[PDB]
Amino acid sequence: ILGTILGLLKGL
Repeated sequence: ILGTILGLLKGL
């Protein structure tokens, strides 16, 4: 989860 919500933010 911590790499997920953050990785869907740094991948926009």
